Amino acid sequence: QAIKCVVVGDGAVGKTCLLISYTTNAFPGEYIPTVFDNYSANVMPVNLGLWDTAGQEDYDRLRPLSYPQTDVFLICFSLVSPASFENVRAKWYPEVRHHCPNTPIILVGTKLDLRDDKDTIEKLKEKKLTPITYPQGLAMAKEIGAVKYLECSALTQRGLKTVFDEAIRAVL
Ligand SMILES: Nc1nc2c(ncn2[C@@H]2O[C@H](COP(=O)(O)OP(=O)(O)O)[C@@H](O)[C@H]2O)c(=O)[nH]1
Ligand SMILES: [Mg+2]
Repeated sequence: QAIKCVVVGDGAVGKTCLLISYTTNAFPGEYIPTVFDNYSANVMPVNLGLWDTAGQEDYDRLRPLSYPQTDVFLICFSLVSPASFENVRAKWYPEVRHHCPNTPIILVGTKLDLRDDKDTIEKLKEKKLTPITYPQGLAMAKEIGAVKYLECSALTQRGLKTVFDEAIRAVL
């Protein structure tokens, strides 16, 4: 069987690194491929088709062309970017539900390894911000009726497997 999963969220939340680290078992490091592509993993036996998107505003009109026949969406935000997190409810949930009113959503917080990073915490403090905590993410997930809320690091592959196992379980 074949499942189509689309991954959405602001530019730089780690969407492409999440897909390559998951399917490669390696953080692409300093050269992240720039061609927006679709990837695939066979897991048990299911084929998970993983569609990357261009999350920048410039692509607002073209991006939804990859949405038809999506089985499940990953809405990604960076745990160390409250602006990407606010955009879950400002932008991504309304956009996904406008085109796909009944497709299940999974809310994914990314870059978990930076949550307890001194240098990241300090830079956010000077804008009077703090990383998104687990209770905050879970609250957002039930606000938007996400079937599940998960946190992961593409860099350390902590939590990464569960994201896509849960994506498959939202289908089937
Ligand atoms: N520290 C850390 N950085 C990450 C992680 N995932 C992605 N990044 C970085 O965040 C930036 C954008 O990642 P990318 O996957 O291109 O984001 P996209 O625009 O959402 O596809 C790059 O500088 C990556 O090195 C992570 O789990 N931890
Ligand atoms: Mg990308």
